[PDB]
Amino acid sequence: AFDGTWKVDRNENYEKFMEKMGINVVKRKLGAHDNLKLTITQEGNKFTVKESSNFRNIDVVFELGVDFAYSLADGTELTGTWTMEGNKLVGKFKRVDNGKELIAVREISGNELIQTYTYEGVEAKRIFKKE
Repeated sequence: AFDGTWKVDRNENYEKFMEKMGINVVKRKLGAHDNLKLTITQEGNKFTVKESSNFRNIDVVFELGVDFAYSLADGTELTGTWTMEGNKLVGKFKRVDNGKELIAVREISGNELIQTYTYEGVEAKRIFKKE
């Protein structure tokens, strides 16, 4: 299901998303090779997602359907929720600075975890492999 440790394997259109977000060229190259690892654990409707990357190591804790504050690695602050829609995790955020929507979807495909973002008409994915 979502339980376990996932390590990023490949990206699709990620540098275009970062560019749209306002991230500079150098930082985009760093971001695309961030060695991101996610450790996901659940306790009821609450999730703990431990993010470990070249940039930071932080624990992200949220209750499904309850709004919370989250910052992207780059420093952009967001607010919104995660909900379970069928078997996918759907995140509906807003940037605190500009009020624009950022949608994140996390869904299992075979044995991979595909995270899809959407922001201002651009879509990017980061696909993880289990273990």
